[PDB]
Amino acid sequence: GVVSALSLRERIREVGLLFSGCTGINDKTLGARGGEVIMVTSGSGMGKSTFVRQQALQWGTAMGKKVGLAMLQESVEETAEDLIGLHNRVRLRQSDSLKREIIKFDQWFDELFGNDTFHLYDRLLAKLAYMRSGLGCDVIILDHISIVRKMIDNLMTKLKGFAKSTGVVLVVICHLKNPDKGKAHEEGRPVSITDLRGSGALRQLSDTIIALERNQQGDMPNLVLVRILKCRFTGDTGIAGYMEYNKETGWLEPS
Amino acid sequence: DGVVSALSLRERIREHLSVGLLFSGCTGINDKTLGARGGEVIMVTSGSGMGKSTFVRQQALQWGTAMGKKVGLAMLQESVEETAEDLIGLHNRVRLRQSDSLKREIIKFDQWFDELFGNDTFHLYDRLLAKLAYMRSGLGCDVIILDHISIVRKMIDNLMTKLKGFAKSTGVVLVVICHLKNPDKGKAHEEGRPVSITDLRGSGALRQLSDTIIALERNQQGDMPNLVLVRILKCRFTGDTGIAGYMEYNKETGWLEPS
Amino acid sequence: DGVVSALSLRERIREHLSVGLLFSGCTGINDKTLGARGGEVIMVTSGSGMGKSTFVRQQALQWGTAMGKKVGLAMLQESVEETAEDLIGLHNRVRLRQSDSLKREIIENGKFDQWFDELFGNDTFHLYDSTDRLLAKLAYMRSGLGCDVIILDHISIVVSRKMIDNLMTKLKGFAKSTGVVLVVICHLKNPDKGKAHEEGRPVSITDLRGSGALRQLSDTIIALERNQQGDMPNLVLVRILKCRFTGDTGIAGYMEYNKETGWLEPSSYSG
Amino acid sequence: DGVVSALSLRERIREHLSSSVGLLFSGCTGINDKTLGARGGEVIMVTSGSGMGKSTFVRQQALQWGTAMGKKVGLAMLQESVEETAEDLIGLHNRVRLRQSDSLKREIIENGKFDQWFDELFGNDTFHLYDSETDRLLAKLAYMRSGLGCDVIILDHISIVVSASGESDERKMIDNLMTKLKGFAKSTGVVLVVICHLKNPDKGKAHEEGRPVSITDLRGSGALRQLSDTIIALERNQMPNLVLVRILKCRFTGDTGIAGYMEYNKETGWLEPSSY
Amino acid sequence: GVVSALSLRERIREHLSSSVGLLFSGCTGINDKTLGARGGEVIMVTSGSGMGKSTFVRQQALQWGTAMGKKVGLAMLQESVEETAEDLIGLHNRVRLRQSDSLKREIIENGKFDQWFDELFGNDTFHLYDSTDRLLAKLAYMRSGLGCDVIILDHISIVVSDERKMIDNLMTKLKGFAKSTGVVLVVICHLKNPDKGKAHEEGRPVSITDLRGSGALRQLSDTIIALERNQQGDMPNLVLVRILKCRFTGDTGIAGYMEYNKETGWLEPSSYSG
Amino acid sequence: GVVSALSLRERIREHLSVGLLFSGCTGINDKTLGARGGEVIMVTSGSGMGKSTFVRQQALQWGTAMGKKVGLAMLQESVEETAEDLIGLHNRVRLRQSDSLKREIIENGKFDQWFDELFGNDTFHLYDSTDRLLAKLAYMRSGLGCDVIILDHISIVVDERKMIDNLMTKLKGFAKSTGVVLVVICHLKNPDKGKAHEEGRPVSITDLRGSGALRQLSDTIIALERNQQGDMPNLVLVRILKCRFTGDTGIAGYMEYNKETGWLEPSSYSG
DNA sequence: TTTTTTTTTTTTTTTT
Ligand SMILES: Cc1cn([C@H]2C[C@H](O)[C@@H](COP(=O)(O)OP(=O)(O)OP(=O)(O)O)O2)c(=O)[nH]c1=O
Ligand SMILES: Cc1cn([C@H]2C[C@H](O)[C@@H](COP(=O)(O)OP(=O)(O)OP(=O)(O)O)O2)c(=O)[nH]c1=O
Ligand SMILES: Cc1cn([C@H]2C[C@H](O)[C@@H](COP(=O)(O)OP(=O)(O)OP(=O)(O)O)O2)c(=O)[nH]c1=O
Ligand SMILES: Cc1cn([C@H]2C[C@H](O)[C@@H](COP(=O)(O)OP(=O)(O)OP(=O)(O)O)O2)c(=O)[nH]c1=O
Ligand SMILES: Cc1cn([C@H]2C[C@H](O)[C@@H](COP(=O)(O)OP(=O)(O)OP(=O)(O)O)O2)c(=O)[nH]c1=O
Ligand SMILES: [Mg+2]
Ligand SMILES: [Mg+2]
Ligand SMILES: [Mg+2]
Ligand SMILES: [Mg+2]
Ligand SMILES: [Mg+2]
Repeated sequence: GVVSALSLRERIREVGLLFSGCTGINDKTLGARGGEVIMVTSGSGMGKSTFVRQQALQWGTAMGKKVGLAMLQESVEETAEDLIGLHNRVRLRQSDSLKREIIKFDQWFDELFGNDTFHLYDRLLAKLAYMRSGLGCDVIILDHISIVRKMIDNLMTKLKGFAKSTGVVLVVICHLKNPDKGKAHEEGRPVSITDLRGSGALRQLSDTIIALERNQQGDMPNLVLVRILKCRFTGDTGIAGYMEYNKETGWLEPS
Repeated sequence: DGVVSALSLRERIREHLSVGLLFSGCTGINDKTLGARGGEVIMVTSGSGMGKSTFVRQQALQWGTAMGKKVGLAMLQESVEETAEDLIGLHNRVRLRQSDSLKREIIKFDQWFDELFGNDTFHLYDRLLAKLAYMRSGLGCDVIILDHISIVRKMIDNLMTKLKGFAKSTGVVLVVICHLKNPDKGKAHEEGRPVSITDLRGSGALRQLSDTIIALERNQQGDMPNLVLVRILKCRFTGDTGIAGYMEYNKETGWLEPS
Repeated sequence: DGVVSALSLRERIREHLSVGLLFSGCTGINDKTLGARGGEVIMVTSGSGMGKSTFVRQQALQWGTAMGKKVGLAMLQESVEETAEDLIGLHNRVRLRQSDSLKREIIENGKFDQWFDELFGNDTFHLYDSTDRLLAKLAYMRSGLGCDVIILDHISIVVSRKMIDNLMTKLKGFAKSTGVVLVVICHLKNPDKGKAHEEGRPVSITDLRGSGALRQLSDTIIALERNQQGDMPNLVLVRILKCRFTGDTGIAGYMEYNKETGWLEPSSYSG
Repeated sequence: DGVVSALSLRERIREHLSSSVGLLFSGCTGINDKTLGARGGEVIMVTSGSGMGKSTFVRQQALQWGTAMGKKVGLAMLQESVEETAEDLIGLHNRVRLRQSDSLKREIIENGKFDQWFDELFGNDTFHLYDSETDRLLAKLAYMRSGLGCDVIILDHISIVVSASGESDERKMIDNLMTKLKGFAKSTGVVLVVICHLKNPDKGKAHEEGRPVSITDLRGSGALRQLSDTIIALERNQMPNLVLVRILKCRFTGDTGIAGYMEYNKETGWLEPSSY
Repeated sequence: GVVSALSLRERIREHLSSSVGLLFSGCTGINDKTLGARGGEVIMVTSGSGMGKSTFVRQQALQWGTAMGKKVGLAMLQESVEETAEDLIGLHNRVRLRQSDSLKREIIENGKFDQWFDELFGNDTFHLYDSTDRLLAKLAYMRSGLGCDVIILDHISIVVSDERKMIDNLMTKLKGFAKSTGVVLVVICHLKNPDKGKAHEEGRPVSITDLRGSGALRQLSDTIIALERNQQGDMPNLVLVRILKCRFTGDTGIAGYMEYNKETGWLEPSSYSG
Repeated sequence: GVVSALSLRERIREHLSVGLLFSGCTGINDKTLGARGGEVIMVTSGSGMGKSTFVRQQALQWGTAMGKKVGLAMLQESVEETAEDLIGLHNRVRLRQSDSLKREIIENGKFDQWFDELFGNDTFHLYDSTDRLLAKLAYMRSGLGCDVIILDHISIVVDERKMIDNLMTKLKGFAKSTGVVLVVICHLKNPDKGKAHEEGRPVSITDLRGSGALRQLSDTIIALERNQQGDMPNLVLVRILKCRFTGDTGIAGYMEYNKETGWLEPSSYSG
């Protein structure tokens, strides 16, 4: 609250898992920590699932920790083909000839799935508790929560109690609310902390909020800005940096 | 359990990867979004009179003659006979439902009828989820068109979640048409205003539980209102969005041709 | 089941295809939109006091004498006696209600009953003396009288957003199930910047009160404009805003009022 | 049912066009040449700026319609109480300004001329006043039309009945009040004058400094110009008394525009016709 | 309910012999075309931000309280109670009290503080208010229970803190409080920003449509008085008074000129000729 | 809640038994008479013309030289940055502009001699970066017992009219009946035509951007002008725009800016 | 005992 001037005697004289791409994130929020609930809030088609899938790939090969996915947005094979194409630096699911040309398919399969690292998913709290106890998962990702006031808040309190009981890194993605006046978030508007559907617990029981903004109907729709909106451990919020998508490969890279 | 490890999944991916349907007119659509694919939900949104039903009816003609795929219509906006007379006139290069003399001059009616309806391609429609499940199971329909959803907040959201679950369970191409919202300040969409993704009635889940959004713009009270512009707003597969191309209507014939 | 195969539809199309009602005055209308057709919903718009009821009254007059079709008026805005007197004055070429030296002159000459059965001698016109009750009354007009044209004077006083949406869907379902020609008249909304509509401002398709459902479930929209406090408030403009069946829109023509008589007649005006 | 056929409506029309009609205005000639008076079952609305004479002209009209024409006039004035709007009519009848002079008030207290001026004006039951929820107001107006049998009813300052009522959205309340009031006026067939205000202009001159007022300047909603039969606006510039009349919408006739010029007399309070 | 106009003979006479205009001070030009203030009379007083609203209002409250016997109730919300009380005492003693620490230190020692206090507050003609629905209730308790004649409010924008509906409901409640009670009600409001031109604080003549908050404020007010002064010009203490609206008399325009005295705080009637 | 004039016999006598002087220039105190309990002071200039430097200098003068508890709420930067700014301003150096100067003071042990001379007397308090701010300022006023509270860069806290009007109303209600001097730093609106604020435009009172309620609840308004592009970039001008207490507006004096210690001195420039 | 869309009307400000 109120900080006295006597507690600045030495401070004037004055981590966890790291994020891949846009290096002003782990410079700013000091990476992810155990027991946290990270929210990734952006508009439609802004690259939420792509960013969290890149994070999941960089936390399953360079980190080696057991990663449990909850992709209720698409099937379990397409999200694996996206991982294989991302890892192999080549846009896989959107090129027609290469998908039958490479079938060395076992060579590209086993190089990234030789371990028992990744655990995909086709009640949900019991499934995540099983993924946490019987499998040793350290990163749990949930992509779509809007299908899973009072029932939203009870679900969020139950997820927060599960996270406090376990100590697992948890990344949950939800959507934005429809702007009522002016332009939209998809065309150059910064995301506020108010812009959240469902209820108001998304900015209360979470620990950090990451937003991505790009002008989709513009001259360069592949040049995002990343914004931190909340961070209980640091307080450093605002602009992180800029990334490009690199449409040949699909890796989000800062520049 | 419902857990699936990444190790025991080499078969299910191999049988999965072992473009899809194309769009006719303004060929910078399948140059941009690479045409339609399976299991999708496609939204076609424009203003009143902009040419939504004309575009989807031309697409339904072009997917039932050269493709031969089973097409299931749901034209809740109009009757079941006018939507067939428009297909007959469009296939026969003649503005049929507007010329009174030719409608009685041709009656060669069966000659124009059998050439396009000799197959079991098209299945029309005069609870709705059970009807669409029947049209998908007992008929083999690969394309399902729904002309109007606003006559069918939570009542739209639960309906869209159930439609997306049905599309996920079946793997059917599904096109759904809804309208634009009311603009508050400035010009209207009917006089040359570009469309943002905000312009959707009902709620905001329409842009979140879909896969692509296609919009048309034409200056109706202008000098040449027969020159549409097509805009792609969203594409989860590619990301390529923006102005695709132009189509002229060719008022004598009725075919949208790219020029 | 409600599925229909396209193969088993050869006969129902043949009995279906086996122009419609023309419009009177400003002959660029029926050249452009080709008149009304059975099973439509028509919108007529203008500013306040610009003559929407005046324009639809001439059409109800010309559709009852030259056509012979059953016409059902729904004058929610006024009484039945006043619109009956205005129809009599509009047919007999004489401004009736707006002249008191003649309203007592024709009742003593005995030719009032001559002018009465000259236009009301048939069973053409059916007036309405004022939601679900209105729908039941229009259904009884359609079934129990065989009406071809049903005119609704004013829709804004029916609502005493979702209640406008449900009403418009129900009216479209009624007019499609019975196939009756249905005309609906509404007003415009207050513009925020610039001039008002009454001094010659052209009307866009946004300017519709209540909600935006008035243009998404209607087949054609006709707007009429006239510079009221101008050089002359007689030369009116007619604009087609939307048409599903024909498509061609824009300015149709130019009419004058003929203040001595009151007939909207087309006149020569290029620009 | 209500499906009245056009054939079985003969004698009704014979008893409609034979009878009412008329009830001319005062102060100007061009007003009656365009609007052709006030008729039973209509709505005539008069607007001005702030403090421009939308009450003086109407009380001057209510003096003429209650004395020289015998019609029972009911004044629902809500700006002032019944003690002042009945006192100003006496002075306007006697061609003076009674409230604006403390000499003549004490003089008519002394000599007894107040009783002569009271019983000369109110010798016949022609003026019915009302003192100040929207429910009981229409009930008292229905009591004026049914029990008292009023022929002219003047409702002044409709802005006070939309602002003293607790409503979230004001536009629907104005619309519902206007359609219920027009339903009352059409069912009863009584002449009903309703007085409302104007709103703030966006830029340019102000309405109290000579701005030519248009029809879209009505304050509160757009239901005020859609359900009225006649709209008359008054415009002057503070020649601080030269007031002109503008017909904005005539539904009966078609002649609208500049009707004429009036001059307000600072001594008597009458709206005399001008020459210009 | 409704009444007939022939049962009013016993009250129209009773209103005819009751109502008396309370004369303004500082300028005779205001009282020439307004004839004062009566029972049931809402007077709006406005000028630019810092041009002398509360000073002229405080002078009017001082002259109607200690010289005319009217019981005056103030509801000053800009300042505290002791600050406006000290300013009333210093204004009545023709000095500038709170702007001088030496005089405030001097008058507490020689015992003339009570000499200045009891000469004003001995008759008990003034009442003060110490800081939406409870405010009108306390004003009703001030009117009925205490028996005050002229109620003065200051800085209406606190009570409204959508603003247009709130200020319209508030103006309707204050008009209903003023009418059918017989109480003078003085209301102070501010001015919105001019779009183009110069500022009101630099000498622009103020029009009628500068009253911020709604358009309903000048519709339910009976008499509107505006002040102006050019503090950046050659003569920064020569104010002008403009009567914008007068429902009773109908004469609007320039009233006169007043000169403000920097040493006594009494703005007096000047003799400037435009 | 209503108190009559008879109960104020000893309260007014309690009120008679002091303005905190403005340092840096004596031309301000000639026409402002300091600042009392409940004296809202608005301080503004152009974009980067030294609002934070002048207000931090006045807080440094009021804190360690006059014995007043000073509470800052700098939202432009965090706690340690403005702490380094206070220490480097008191010790007459330019601390955050040379890395050797930050390194020299810690290698010789004189860094602890600068903390204890400033923050050892408990006369300073800082705040770490909308209704949650007022509840903490209330605990700073009541619990800690401070006298001069400063808030900077109001655009962080704040349709940008209703929010700033409610904020200014709540701050005025907090500063009234408390006995606290609350200084608020704001900005100016952008110039549309003419010269800019970085060139020496003569400022008016209606330049407070966001609303018009910032000059209606402020008690003393001070504006600074610095011509960084002209001949003298180190000369500032102080203009009083509004004084409720006295009423004297215009140029107060002249001060010269320094690029050696960070301070700015009282000058005697001639116009 | 709570979050999101649609819509007509009155005011106070905002940019490149
Ligand atoms: C972020 C981004 C995506 N794209 C393209 C490629 C992506 O596969 C496609 C969409 O990105 P996705 O990350 O797949 O979007 P999403 O699944 O998170 O959306 P939602 O959950 O709201 O339905 O758009 C770009 O072209 N440039 C970009 O910067
Ligand atoms: C698309 C288009 C239509 N038209 C004409 C001919 C069409 O039959 C008519 C309307 O076309 P429709 O395709 O029927 O219009 P719509 O379905 O989008 O509108 P709604 O459902 O809201 O009523 O307009 C053109 O002239 N040029 C064009 O580009
Ligand atoms: C169309 C037209 C009408 N008029 C005048 C003469 C008629 O007596 C008068 C009647 O018009 P109305 O038909 O009553 O106008 P309206 O119904 O559109 O307006 P409202 O919303 O108030 O119902 O219009 C002209 O003068 N010139 C014209 O061209
Ligand atoms: C018309 C007119 C009136 N007057 C005087 C006569 C009256 O005393 C006063 C008009 O009083 P009102 O007519 O009662 O005021 P108003 O109705 O115009 O406005 P509102 O009720 O909304 O406040 O002005 C003139 O001096 N010159 C004029 O030209
Ligand atoms: C009347 C007058 C006062 N003054 C001085 C003494 C006044 O107390 C002071 C103006 O303050 P106020 O008299 O209080 O004026 P105000 O009500 O318009 O301001 P606010 O809303 O902010 O409270 O300035 C002048 O300089 N010139 C003048 O003409
Ligand atoms: Mg996604
Ligand atoms: Mg359609
Ligand atoms: Mg009409
Ligand atoms: Mg009046
Ligand atoms: Mg003041």
